[PDB]
Amino acid sequence: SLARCERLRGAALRDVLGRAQGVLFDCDGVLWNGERAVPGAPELLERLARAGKAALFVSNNSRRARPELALRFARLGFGGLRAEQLFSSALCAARLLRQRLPGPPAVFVLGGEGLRAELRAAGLRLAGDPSAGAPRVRAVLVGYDEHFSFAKLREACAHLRDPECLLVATDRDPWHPLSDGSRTPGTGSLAAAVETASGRQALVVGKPSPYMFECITENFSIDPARTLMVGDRLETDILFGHRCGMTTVLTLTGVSRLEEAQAYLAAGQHDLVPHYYVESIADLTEGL
Amino acid sequence: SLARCERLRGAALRDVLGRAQGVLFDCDGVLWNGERAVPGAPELLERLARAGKAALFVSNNSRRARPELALRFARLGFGGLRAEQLFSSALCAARLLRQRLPGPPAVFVLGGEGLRAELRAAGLRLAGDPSAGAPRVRAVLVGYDEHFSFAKLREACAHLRDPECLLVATDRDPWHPLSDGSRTPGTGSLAAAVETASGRQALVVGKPSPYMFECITENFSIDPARTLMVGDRLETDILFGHRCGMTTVLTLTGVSRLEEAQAYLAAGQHDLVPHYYVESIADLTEGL
Ligand SMILES: Cc1ncc(COP(=O)(O)O)c(C=O)c1O
Ligand SMILES: Cc1ncc(COP(=O)(O)O)c(C=O)c1O
Ligand SMILES: [Ca+2]
Ligand SMILES: [Ca+2]
Repeated sequence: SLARCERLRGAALRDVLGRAQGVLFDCDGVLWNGERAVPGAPELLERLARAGKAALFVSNNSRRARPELALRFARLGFGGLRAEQLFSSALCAARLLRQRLPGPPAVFVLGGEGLRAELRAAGLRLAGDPSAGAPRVRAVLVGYDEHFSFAKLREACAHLRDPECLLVATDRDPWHPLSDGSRTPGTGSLAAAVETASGRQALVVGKPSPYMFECITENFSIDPARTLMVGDRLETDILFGHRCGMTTVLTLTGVSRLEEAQAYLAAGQHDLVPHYYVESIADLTEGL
Repeated sequence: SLARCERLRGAALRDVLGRAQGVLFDCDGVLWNGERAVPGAPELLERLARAGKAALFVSNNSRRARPELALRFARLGFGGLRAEQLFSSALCAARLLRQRLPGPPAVFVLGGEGLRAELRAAGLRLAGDPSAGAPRVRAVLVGYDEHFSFAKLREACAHLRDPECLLVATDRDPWHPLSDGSRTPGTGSLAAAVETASGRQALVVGKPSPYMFECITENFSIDPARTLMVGDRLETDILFGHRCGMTTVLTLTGVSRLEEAQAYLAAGQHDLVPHYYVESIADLTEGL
C-alpha cells in the first residue's frame, strides 16, 4: 500500500495537486470547526476553481437538507458554489431509500426536520405523515435524532421484526466535538442501540461506506485515480478514500491526530493510514 | 471441555442431582415467562428444599429492588424463600458501586425507581437527589431505562469526559421477549449507545460477568464444582456457568433454542455450550 503518511509539501505538493483533476472535501474539521472557517480555506477553494480543478463536498451531517447546507457554505465564506457540489448523508440516504425500498409500486425516521425534508423532497413517504382518511413501514432510517427516546427505539424494533423491513443508518460517527470542548453523541451511538435491540445490522449510507461515492458518481464523472480525498477523520474519511481508490490527505484541524495515524501505520492497518497530511488545508494552496 | 449438550435424564440425572450440593437458577424463561409460572417449577423447588439442596436465584433484571422481587416469586407460586436467596443486577450493581466508587470519604443513573431504591438502600448518593442548601458525579450507571433519551445520553457522556468517572452497566441483555410475541429493548442496547458516544467500555455487573458470582459468594459458601447453573440464555447464563466453573443446564422454555446450542458445539465455541439440557425444569424433579 502506498499510504505512508508523508507531510505533503514542496515539489511533491505541486506534483500531487498538478495531476489531480479534482478534490473531494469532507466538511467539519476541514473547511471549518463550528462557526469558524479554517483560515485560508475559502482562498484555497477560490484558487482550486481558478486552477480548473473540480471541488466536491461530502459530509456525514444528516441535519440540514441541501438548501440549508448551501447557505452554511456561503455564510462561512465559501462563495460561488453550486448546490449540486454538496453531498450529505441525508441526501444520499434519501436516494438510497428511493432505490431500495421494497414492495409493489413508508419509512420510519429517527431524525430531525432537515432529514425529513430531504426525504420528502426525494418523494419518500414517512410514517407519521398524515393518512388517507395506515401505510406499511418498509424501512427504519436512523439519523441524528436529538429527540431519540426509549419509546422510539422500541417502535423501531417493532418495525424491524419484519425481516423485509430495511434498516438504514445515515452514518456511524460516534460523536462530534463542539466549540466549548464538549462532545455531542453521534448517529453511530443511536445506530448501535437500534442494532443491539433489534439484532439487525444496519446498511450505512455515509462515509466510510462506498455508497456515498456511488451517490456522488451518478452526476459527476470523477476519476478516483485522479481525485484527492481530504478529511479530518481516520476511520471515516481516510478509510473512505482508500475504499474508493482515492489519494487521501489528512488535515489536522479536526478529530484525528497525526500520532494516531502513525500508530496505525506502525500496526500495518493501511486503510486507516492517509497517503499525506497537512497541518491545515491552507497549506495546499501554495501547490497550485 | 466437558460441555457436550447431552439431554439430562435417567440415571445420569439422578447422579448429577445427587452429587450437586446446590442449584443456581436464572429466573425469566426458567421459572416463568411473564405472568405464567413454568408448570412444575414450584414443585421442583419445594422438592429441592426437601432434598436438602441449596437454591439461589440470579436475575439480570434491574427493575425491581429486592423487596418487590421477593413478592414476584411468592406470587408466581415459589413459597418459603428467603430474600437473601435472590440476586439481581440491581442489587449487585449497588454493591459493586459501594466497593469501587473513587474519591475520599454521586452516581448518575439511567434507570427506573426500583433500581434507584436499591442504590439508596446500599447507601449510595444519586445525582438528581436534592443538594445541601452540587456533588461531583463519580459513576454513570446504565440500567433498564424506559425514559432513556438523547438528553440523558448526552448528559452521561458529559460525566464520562472525566476518565476517573466510572462507567457501569447492570447487564448487556439486548432485548427480552414479551407475552404477545413482541420484544422490548434491553439494557444492552442502552449500554451500547452510551459506550459508542463516550468511547468508553462499561464494567458489566450481571451475567455473564464473574462479578455476579463474586457477589453471590460473599454470603454463601457455594462450591462451583458442586453447583448447577440453570438458565435459558446461551450467551448469558451458560457462558456465566462456564466462567464460574459450574455445571450448566440449559432449559428450553426461554430465549435460546437447542439448535443454537448444537451449532455452537459444532463450531467448537465450548463456553457457549451447556453441559446438559432439559425441555423444562419440571424434568429435573424426577432425579431427586
Ligand atoms: C450530526 C452530525 N453528523 C456528522 C457531522 C460531521 O460530518 P462531517 O465531518 O463528515 O462533515 C456533524 C458535525 O458537526 C454532525 O453534527
Ligand atoms: C429489564 C430486564 N432485564 C433482564 C431481564 C431478564 O433477566 P433474567 O432472565 O436474567 O432473569 C428481564 C426479563 O424480563 C428484563 O425485563
Ligand atoms: Ca469531518
Ligand atoms: Ca433468563
